Amino acid sequence: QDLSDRYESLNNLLNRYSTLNTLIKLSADPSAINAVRENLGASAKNLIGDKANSPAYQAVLLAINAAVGFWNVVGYVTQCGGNANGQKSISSKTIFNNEPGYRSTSITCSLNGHSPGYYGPMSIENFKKLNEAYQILQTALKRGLPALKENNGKVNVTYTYTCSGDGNNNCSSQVTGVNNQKDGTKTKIQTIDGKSVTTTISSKVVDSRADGNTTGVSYTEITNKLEGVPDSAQALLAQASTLINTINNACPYFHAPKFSTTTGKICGAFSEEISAIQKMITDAQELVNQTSVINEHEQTTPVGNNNGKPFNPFTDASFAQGMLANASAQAKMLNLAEQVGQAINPERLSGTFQNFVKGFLATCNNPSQGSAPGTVTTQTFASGCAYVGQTITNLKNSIAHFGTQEQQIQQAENIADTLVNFKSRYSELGNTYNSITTALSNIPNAQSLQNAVSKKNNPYSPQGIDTNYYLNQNSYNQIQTINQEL
Repeated sequence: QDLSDRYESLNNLLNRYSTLNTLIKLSADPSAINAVRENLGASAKNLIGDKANSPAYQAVLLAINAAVGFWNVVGYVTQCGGNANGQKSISSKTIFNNEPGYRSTSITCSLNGHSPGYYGPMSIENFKKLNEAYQILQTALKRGLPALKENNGKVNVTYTYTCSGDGNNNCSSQVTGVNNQKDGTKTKIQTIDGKSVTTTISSKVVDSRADGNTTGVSYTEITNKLEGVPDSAQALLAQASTLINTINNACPYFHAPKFSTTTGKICGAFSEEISAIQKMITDAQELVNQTSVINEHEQTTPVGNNNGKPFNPFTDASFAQGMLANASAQAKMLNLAEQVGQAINPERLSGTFQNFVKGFLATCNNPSQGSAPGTVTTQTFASGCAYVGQTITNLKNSIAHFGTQEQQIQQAENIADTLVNFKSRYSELGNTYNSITTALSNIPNAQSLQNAVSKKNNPYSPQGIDTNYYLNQNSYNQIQTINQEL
């Protein structure tokens, strides 16, 4: 029906006009602009300062927890071994402590006679990288991640591994840097995400014939102590990225609710899962990058002239570019947070990926009130043990409860946009008036509805707003009825 598409289009334009009219009025009133600025500063505080209630916080935590939890699921089946520099070995057993091994709190790398590499055992050089990122993330998680505003917190992280078997060179002087492998230390300054961290490495050899040594073989124990490791969102996301990308780059052989595939290469059988976790990390990294835009454009100073001069939007609005940047960056943090959520939420997935997330990644086999984050037990293997299911919930609920601020963010965006482009938006209001005036002349027997909009010149405006635009409410209500009837 022609006449019905007419009335619909007219109703929609009248609504548009009315909203644009209001936006122009708001943008010329410092008391309204100040209330919206105050709201914008308070939402920024919430996003960057809060934890439980911040979708930004929840999204970062979720990206990190997914990467740790992915390793706790698949680590026990992933093959590793060999000697230094990625060389095959004859009899090298290298054990990494506080790792989610098969019925163990260590992972044993003991694949002899095959060269490490793609579709083979992970090299010890790569396992070391993976294990250091893992231990940093688990220590940080156990203690609790700080609010996004707190970018200078520090944590100390200690871990140990052992080497046994004839010819194992993975704990030798040359590899570790100690003066003496039997009883030795080395301290250095290590760079972690651009920060200087003090690293202490210690080496000792435990003889098969030493007291308390119930293994009956002799072995080297390496301890690594990192002091002052950054625990910012940015830094922890970089560790998560190293964890996942090391797994992907090494693409190791594995052999094993059950997995869809029980032998293969990790980057093949778990490619869908890796894909999601890389995207989650990357979106969280971009979310955290918005923080500096928000922090650069503070909303604390009231606007308008403080001496007597009426506010002129054409000339008194140089704050608006900062306000638009702030509001847009908050909008973007919200959108990205939701994208991190949607990548992993089992409600949105199907097939083997849904099963991987519900039956493995989002559960914890640890005995209990649940175990604390960052805990590795002899049962961890095959389950995420990283609060993944609860963090998915907490991210959903923080986004739904951020609706108040989400509206305030949009209001600030619209108003700062209008200010930045005031001449052009004021001109669009007039062009929307012209389009309406045209549509009204092309509806039949509508002689009485021609007043639906009107305007008046005001050459005296102290604000340069020389045309006042009006909506006749009776004509509008009549038009709204006709349109409902079709």
